[PDB]
Amino acid sequence: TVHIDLSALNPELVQAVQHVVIGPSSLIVHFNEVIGRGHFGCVYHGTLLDNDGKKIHCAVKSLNRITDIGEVSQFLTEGIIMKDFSHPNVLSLLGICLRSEGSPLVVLPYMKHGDLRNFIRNETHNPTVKDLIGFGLQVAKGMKYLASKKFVHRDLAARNCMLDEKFTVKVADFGLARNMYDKEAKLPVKWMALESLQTQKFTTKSDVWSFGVLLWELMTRGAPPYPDVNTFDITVYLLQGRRLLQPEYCPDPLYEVMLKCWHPKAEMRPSFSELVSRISAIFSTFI
Amino acid sequence: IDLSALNPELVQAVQHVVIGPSSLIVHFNEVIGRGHFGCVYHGTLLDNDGKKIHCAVKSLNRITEVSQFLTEGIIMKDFSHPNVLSLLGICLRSEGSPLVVLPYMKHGDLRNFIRNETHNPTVKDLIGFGLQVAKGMKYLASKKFVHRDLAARNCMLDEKFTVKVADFGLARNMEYYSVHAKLPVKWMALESLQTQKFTTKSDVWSFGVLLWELMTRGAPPYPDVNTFDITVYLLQGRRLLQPEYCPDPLYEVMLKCWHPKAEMRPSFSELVSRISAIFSTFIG
Ligand SMILES: COc1cc2nccc(Oc3c(F)cc(NC(=O)c4cnccc4OC)cc3F)c2cc1OCCO
Ligand SMILES: COc1cc2nccc(Oc3c(F)cc(NC(=O)c4cnccc4OC)cc3F)c2cc1OCCO
Repeated sequence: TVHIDLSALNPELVQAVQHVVIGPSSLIVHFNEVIGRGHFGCVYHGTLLDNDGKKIHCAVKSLNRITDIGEVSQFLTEGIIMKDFSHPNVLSLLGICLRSEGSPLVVLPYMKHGDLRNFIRNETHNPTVKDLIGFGLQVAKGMKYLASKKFVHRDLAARNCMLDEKFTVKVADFGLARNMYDKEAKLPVKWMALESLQTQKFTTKSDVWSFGVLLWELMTRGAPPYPDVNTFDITVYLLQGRRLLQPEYCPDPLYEVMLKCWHPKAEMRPSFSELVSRISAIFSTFI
Repeated sequence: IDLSALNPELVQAVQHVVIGPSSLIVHFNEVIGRGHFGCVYHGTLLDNDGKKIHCAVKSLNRITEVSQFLTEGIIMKDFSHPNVLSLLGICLRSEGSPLVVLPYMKHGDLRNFIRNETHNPTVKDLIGFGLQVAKGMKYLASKKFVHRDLAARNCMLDEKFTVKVADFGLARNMEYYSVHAKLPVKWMALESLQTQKFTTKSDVWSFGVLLWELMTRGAPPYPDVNTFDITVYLLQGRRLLQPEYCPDPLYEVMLKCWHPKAEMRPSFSELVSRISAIFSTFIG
């Protein structure tokens, strides 16, 4: 494991990071109880207790990329901004838990019904199209909040959208932004915009493109984007002006919005504020 | 790679499939298909009886995951049908990739065989080769095995000119995060092109194309249609045209396979019955 000398941090930084830190004594991880595994890593069940209060059911995950002392300080400063994020459609972290055993941990509020993609894909779950459009709105409202804070997600998808106990879609981040700037690599090319594939420039406009793909997933009940196209022919596909086709049970107004998101020029794409109003309309009209 | 790293109940349960390195000679000098079908070499499998067996060995260099591979080994090993290429065993080692071993199929793949201009099989032979595949897929279908990549290229011929349905196991590759192979889009079913979901009914669609390959002596499907515009083409209702030497009854079976509604497509048991009648109405 990675033995980090946690006493090497700047006292001023440490004192400015007191609200975001946890302290291993306050946080209980369940290494036996694995809730999921994927590209980023394993996620575990957790038990935090705030202000010597009741047990808070949370999800814990490690960041193995963080090795040296510098990479810790990097993430702590980022965590300050992440903690300040307060929105009903954004899954903000509770805090970071440093330890001398291995790499740092990040604690987030536990999400009962899990990720958005597996939810709609699940056979037992059978939500109507009314709900599927509703999920898209929450992401947009969620992304609108982040957009106002000048946040660039760089990996917006159904998989990175989580349902709580009240089936509330919250935008989650797995730190793709970090990995890119560290190692410069496996990137989500199908969710990436035409700029991102070539230039690797990421903005709100690239997230709008990614949001377009997210809407496609919802309407197809979590189908893999570009399912009749190779992963390494996506650049050519988009260069030739071909986009995703209209799903079977997808309103024309909603698909029209998807096409706006998938505009070759970046500035021509709509803002997240606009997507809230449009999808709100489509949510109301639909039977 | 450590061959006994994870759960040690597998190795006990998967004794039959696993084969010892001592009882397997790999002729690395003799290479099959001139390296067009990956790293496939000749081999000699020492049976516990005594006498040796001519086999073909392939190195699978797409593995770190390992659990999922051996799981399929149990399923593959416990297959046995005249028109299905059986898996002899997998040879694990302390170092190197896993080696899959199969019985040597003399005349190679079916696609190149019918295309081979030197060979001149009659239409009855071609319908004969098509029927064998249906009987092979009937067996696999009955044991709930979705082939996914069913095509002439994935069918093999022995010295008795017996068609065997072979699996290369590349269908388990189809990724979220990629770093800068081909999907069989022209063999894929309509719903498979939209969902990437494969069933026995999706294999029926692919089988329809396989028949079309046979009847055209291994022509390229949809030769004047783009890879990208292949889904729309099928949604428009367009299908492969009737080959020159394709009988009308056999072409109906092809169209029957390419029904947009998947449930409406015929089973492999149903297809065998149809083609048996067609095969028996030919002189030879
Ligand atoms: C059981 O359902 C699930 C419920 C879940 N509930 C809450 C959280 C989950 O996973 C996450 C996680 F552990 C970490 C992070 N964030 C980061 O790592 C991160 C890294 N760097 C910078 C900033 C970062 O964010 C602050 C995001 C997650 F969403 C869940 C996963 C589930 O499983 C999904 C698959 O089954
Ligand atoms: C000389 O003739 C030939 C004779 C041949 N005899 C036997 C096998 C051949 O090719 C195959 C091969 F090497 C590997 C596999 N199986 C797998 O890879 C696999 C991988 N993962 C999981 C499961 C898997 O299956 C169990 C299947 C094949 F059919 C032959 C090819 C020839 O040439 C073809 C061109 O003519």
